[PDB]
Amino acid sequence: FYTAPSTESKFTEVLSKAKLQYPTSTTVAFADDLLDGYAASYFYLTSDLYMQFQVAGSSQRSELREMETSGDEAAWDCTGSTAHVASAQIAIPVQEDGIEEVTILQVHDSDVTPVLRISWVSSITIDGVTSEDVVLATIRNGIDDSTATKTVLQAHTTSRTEFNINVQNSKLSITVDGTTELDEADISQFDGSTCYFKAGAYNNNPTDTSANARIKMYELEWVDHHH
Ligand SMILES: O=C(O)[C@H]1O[C@@H](O[C@H]2[C@H](O)[C@H](O)[C@H](O[C@H]3[C@H](O)[C@H](O)[C@H](O)O[C@@H]3C(=O)O)O[C@@H]2C(=O)O)[C@@H](O)[C@@H](O)[C@@H]1O
Ligand SMILES: O=C(O)C1=C[C@H](O)[C@H](O)[C@H](O[C@H]2[C@H](O)[C@H](O)[C@H](O[C@H]3[C@H](O)[C@H](O)[C@H](O)O[C@@H]3C(=O)O)O[C@@H]2C(=O)O)O1
Repeated sequence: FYTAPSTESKFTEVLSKAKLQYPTSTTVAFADDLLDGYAASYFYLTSDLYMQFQVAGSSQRSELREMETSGDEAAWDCTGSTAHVASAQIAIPVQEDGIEEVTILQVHDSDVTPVLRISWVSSITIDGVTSEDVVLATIRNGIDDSTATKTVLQAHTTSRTEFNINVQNSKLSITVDGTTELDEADISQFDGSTCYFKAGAYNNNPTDTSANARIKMYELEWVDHHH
């Protein structure tokens, strides 16, 4: 009894350029499946026209993974000189009790390293300073370095919020509601890697594994200009 996001043509672009993974990295719907009305409890269109992702469990996800219009998986040079852009209007609801971090957008390499995660967090301590109920950027310092550089981007609100990621020329910038909150962070540690965008709900370190993380996107688009 779920309405498909494909019924809203504002999503045709991203669904044409995506595959849906749930609840692990396994694909449940490729782009043609998504365009042909795919819908489930973890991926459906709400009555006010958001594409809503929901998932329970530690490190479980309901997430779109960037594809090319041609059908190829996106695998763009992470530090290449063309603009690689993702843009989303995201409403982050107040999360269920026991949900402690939800990653909503990513840049991920073609192996096992997330270049960037943008996540909501209940509480985070960065260089000894604790922030509550914030949206964060986490950039991994290297493929062989588990540490990351973390930057608070926004106090959490339930209101629809525009997030833009621009990855270009070995730098990465994030704007939030039009304001630059991470300005040309260096991601040269990903030279020689290939990359792709992800978007949805990726549930990190919950303290209640039955609770659902839930994220809604009113608009979502992404572009990889091949050079
Ligand atoms: O506040 C810190 O910077 C904190 O980060 C700790 O390492 C983190 C790392 O920064 C990052 O958040 C990582 O995120 C995971 C993700 O949660 C998921 O589980 C998957 O593994 O991909 C991501 C990844 O591998 O980058 O999780 C790390 C963690 O320990 O939870 C430490 O560096 C710590 O010293 C520091 O205080
Ligand atoms: O999403 C993350 O940030 C995350 C952090 C962990 O450290 C891992 O890096 C994990 O990476 C995922 C990644 O998100 C993709 O889902 C990826 O999917 C590929 C898998 O090979 C699948 O088997 C599929 O066949 O192709 C997928 C693809 O490239 O699109 O899998 C990794 C992973 O699970 O290690 O998540």
